[PDB]
Amino acid sequence: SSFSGKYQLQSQENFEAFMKAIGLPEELIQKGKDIKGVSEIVQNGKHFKFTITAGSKVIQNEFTVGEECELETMTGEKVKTVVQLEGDNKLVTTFKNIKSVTELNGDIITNTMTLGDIVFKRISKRIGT
Ligand SMILES: CCCCCCCCCCCCCCCC(=O)O
Ligand SMILES: CCCCCCCCCCCCCCCC(=O)O
Repeated sequence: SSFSGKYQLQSQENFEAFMKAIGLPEELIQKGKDIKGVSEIVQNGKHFKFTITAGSKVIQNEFTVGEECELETMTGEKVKTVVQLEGDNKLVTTFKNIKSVTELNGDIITNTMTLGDIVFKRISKRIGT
């Protein structure tokens, strides 16, 4: 249950450039750019459930570490891939050429998505339970 909990985005780098690159409609870009979104994670051993909420836009996902999963991405595209643990605090995966590192240190979750030379970084803090 190491990863479990509720977090809000504090700050992000390269939101707009990244979203344009992956094909997010310009409308949801302009609205979603200042939203401090909420991610809820439930871990049970290798099995994870996670929800990303950005006012009205709810994305529900699930994966088991080491197994095939189908991840619903920000556009609505679902891609088959695998999520692995790196070290004690990292969830690592690749989907549609985007490299994704999810790093937890105490109460701060750091997510970095890299597509070619574009690095999309989000910092989020724990907000209760
Ligand atoms: C009212 C609709 C909400 C606005 C549109 C949502 C646009 C996306 C906002 C950023 C969400 C974060 C996506 C990356 C999070 C992650 O997968 O780690
Ligand atoms: C947008 C496509 C899904 C992103 C791939 C993430 C899969 C493993 C990580 C699960 C927990 C995500 C927590 C990140 C915190 C945040 O929202 O910034």
